[PDB]
Amino acid sequence: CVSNLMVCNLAYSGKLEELKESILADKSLATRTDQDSRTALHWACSAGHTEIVEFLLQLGVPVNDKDDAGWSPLHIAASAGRDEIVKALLGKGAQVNAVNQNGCTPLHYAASKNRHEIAVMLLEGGANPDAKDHYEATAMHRAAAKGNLKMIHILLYYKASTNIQDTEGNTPLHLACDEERVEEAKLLVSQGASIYIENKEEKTPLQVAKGGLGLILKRMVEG
Repeated sequence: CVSNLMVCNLAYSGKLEELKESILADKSLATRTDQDSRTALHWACSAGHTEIVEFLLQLGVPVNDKDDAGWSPLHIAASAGRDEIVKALLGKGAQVNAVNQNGCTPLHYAASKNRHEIAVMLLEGGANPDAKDHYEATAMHRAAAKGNLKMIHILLYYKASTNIQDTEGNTPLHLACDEERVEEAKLLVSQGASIYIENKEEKTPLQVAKGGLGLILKRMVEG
């Protein structure tokens, strides 16, 4: 029991049949919002109930409504790893660049939770790989910091920039170097990440690097 509305609880707990009959009794239940401004669709997305989502979508429920924290059903599905729901939601016009109250797009959640298949769906459905959250950080910054190498490859394939600075002036390369993500930093540099950009403490990625990484990257770009 997660919501003050029964339809939300039914959607959450996967009870499609009891949900259909509830809606047959009162159609407005399909889009009635709970205390959190969530409807059945949000909660079906959170729990991964694919068939409930496809039922609600074929009813004609709005697909882009945000709850009281700004999360759209695409946010919830992308972040919980629901591949099939993401796909259905994209097919019904889910907005790939929607942002929540924390400033994140669904791609932000996909990048930092390593949802490779979902990341590709969002990117081929037109997500801006360079969208920035409230700290001017991109999906690449998140992938870089956590050492998510495959995700970096995906973002680069879809032409994500490597040199965008966050509010502290860090690029994804500073973040890789600081967090000791050696192979990610080598990859970034191989695909054009600048070793020259200074952050707000006036340090380049090389001055952030621990160990011997700084020298290895310097040789990669020049000699």
